[PDB]
Amino acid sequence: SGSGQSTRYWDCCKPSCSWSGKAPVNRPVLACDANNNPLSDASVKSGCDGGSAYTCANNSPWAVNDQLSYGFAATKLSGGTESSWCCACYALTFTSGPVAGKTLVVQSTSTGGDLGSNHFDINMPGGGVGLFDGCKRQFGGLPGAQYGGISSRSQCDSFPAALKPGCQWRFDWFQNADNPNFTFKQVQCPSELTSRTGCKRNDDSQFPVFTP
Repeated sequence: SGSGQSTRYWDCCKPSCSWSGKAPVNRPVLACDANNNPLSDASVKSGCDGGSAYTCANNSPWAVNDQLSYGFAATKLSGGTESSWCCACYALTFTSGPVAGKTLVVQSTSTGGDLGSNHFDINMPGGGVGLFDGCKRQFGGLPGAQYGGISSRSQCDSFPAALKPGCQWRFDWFQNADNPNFTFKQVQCPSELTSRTGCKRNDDSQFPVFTP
């Protein structure tokens, strides 16, 4: 459905698609308590608003081969609304930086800030908390700059264990790419992603199957 710019983030906040009535889905994205246990109760208040609900650690990216990874993102799309992108999946093909040519299929779990025509803020632990430091409340905070997060792969060594794979993915398969550009198209969600969030759009079948 177009081209866009990526950034990186992990702020630990309850994802905005974890709330009820936001999109036509079977159920909202599962958030987690501070100890990474899934919350079936979608009314729990976000740890970024004085509450106790956080992003589940399984909202992390991973590689299945040197060409293809799966992950999650906050999206802000031209012509769209939360009701059209929450729990939708998109295949991104990177067009710049060291990852140019690689493919990342993400599910949207949240609404991102406006940046360019179709911003994808890609989840990766240690990518930066930005404006809301929920990770401070969840477990005392993550190292790293407010925007961009950590700068060395060793800094992943002190993360909560469940956050270390996604932290290291950023330096391994993602090659520490700094805000690469991409083209993207909406696709049916691989079960790899909807099994983690539990959230599947009623219109999922309206879009093409992803072929690796």
